[PDB]
Amino acid sequence: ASWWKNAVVYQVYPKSFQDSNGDGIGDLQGIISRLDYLEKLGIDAIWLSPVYQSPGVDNGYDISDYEAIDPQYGTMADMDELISKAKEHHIKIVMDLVVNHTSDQHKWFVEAKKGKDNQYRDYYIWRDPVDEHEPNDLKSAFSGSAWKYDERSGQYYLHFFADQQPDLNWQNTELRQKIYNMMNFWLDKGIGGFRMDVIELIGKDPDKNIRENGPMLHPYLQEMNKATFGKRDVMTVGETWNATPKIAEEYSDPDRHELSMVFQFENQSLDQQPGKEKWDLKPLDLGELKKVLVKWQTKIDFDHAWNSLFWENHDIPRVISRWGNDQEYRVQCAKMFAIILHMMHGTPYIFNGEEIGMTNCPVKNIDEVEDIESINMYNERLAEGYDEEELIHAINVKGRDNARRPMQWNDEKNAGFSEVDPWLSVNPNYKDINVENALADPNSIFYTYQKLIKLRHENPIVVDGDFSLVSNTQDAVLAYYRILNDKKWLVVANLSNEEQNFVSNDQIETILSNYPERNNVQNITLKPYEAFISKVI
Ligand SMILES: [Ca+2]
Repeated sequence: ASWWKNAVVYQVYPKSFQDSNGDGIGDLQGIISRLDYLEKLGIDAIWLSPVYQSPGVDNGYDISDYEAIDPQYGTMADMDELISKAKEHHIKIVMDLVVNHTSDQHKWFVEAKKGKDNQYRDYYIWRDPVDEHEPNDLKSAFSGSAWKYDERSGQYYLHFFADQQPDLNWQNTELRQKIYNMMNFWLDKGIGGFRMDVIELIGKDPDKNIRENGPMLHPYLQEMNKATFGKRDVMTVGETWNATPKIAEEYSDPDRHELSMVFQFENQSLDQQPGKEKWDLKPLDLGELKKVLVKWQTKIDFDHAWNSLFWENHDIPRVISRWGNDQEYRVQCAKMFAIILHMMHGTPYIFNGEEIGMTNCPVKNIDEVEDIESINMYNERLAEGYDEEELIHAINVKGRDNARRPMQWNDEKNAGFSEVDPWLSVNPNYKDINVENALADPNSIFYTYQKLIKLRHENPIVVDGDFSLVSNTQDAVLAYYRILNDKKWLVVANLSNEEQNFVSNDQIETILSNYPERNNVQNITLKPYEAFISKVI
């Protein structure tokens, strides 16, 4: 069985993980210095967000050199040492592959910008104006048009992200091969695989207003697989915001020779108004969350596909703050989310700080925000006459900076992340929420995660068991079996902050709970966020 089926992946956001040299920015030696901790937790691979040379307009996802380490993280020697040291701790390094677009400071674009007959011109996507305006109405994810005018040539170039992230032309065969060759450079270094940034965009065909899920998407990924990682025994996970369960199978079916799995984001729109943006808020309906969770467990054919499982990453807020309670039920709520996900079918991903229940970090004004996405939304909506208080509130609920606050190691200055002012200020709640405190408390969120990881590593039912929904529970209660041959485990979870009834004729032996353990479930009242795992007898 391929190693990643059994694995738990941990995402490190490098700028915010551990400063080791006093500039307020997390770095590679800092990550190296925390490998003992990650081994204690028991994770098998680190997904490392981008550490390549980058002007930082999108905090590293605007890459100016794919094969150089940005000096704010250290050197290639530091990258090699992390790979080697991590391996000694039984941890593989999964690099973030960002090949839909480059920095506008990438040599290819510096060249292409020179003019229509530059050899690199066709590495990007250039179009004449139409009727003295943009070629079409495609929008950037950071507000405004996806088309940026270039004065010297009189053409627009495409960018689905920042102006400074010009989109690469995947129809260009010379460029595809250079990308493959670059991927092989990294693969040859002994990395455990790639997390593939917005990889669903590479079939884009803007002339036909095609963005995600374009015709050439899967043909390109099959070509890519053959040319690069196809025989390598690495994990590839595509970031696919617009994947359905069927599309996820197309990406992950081993007989299609594409990727290992994909990140799907179906649940993200559950708390926004239909037909609008994530900034247009609406309360989450727990029943809808339940349905989405269940859909991805039951409608994926695991004989011909795989599945990733996550709550958090560098682009989305902390799950306990967003959809749960991060105040007096913080510990129970965090444990509930961990339990219900890690007993699901698929490979789990833990975002740095999730394992201690790090929360959102609210701001009072825009000068406390750094992320281009939030700032650009704020400025456009302010100009359009939206209520400024509600804009701040929208950032507090959906802003990506909530995910990017410095990792909280202890109760020292800046939570032990740095001895100087961090690039982005530490969440004031670090005094009570930090790794040192969590390790000292056996009832902490950290030991729940550690235990869930151990259970997965040591029990095939967690890895390969079928998922079967317990029928006819309340909308706010998610309960399900994992079933492997004659063995059957029951997971019962209250998704809500209020008491819920649960009824079952199963006889059980409890394995793990976030409340005192029960010895039956005949007719019970679940406490807020109460969640537990039981062997069914
Ligand atoms: Ca540093």
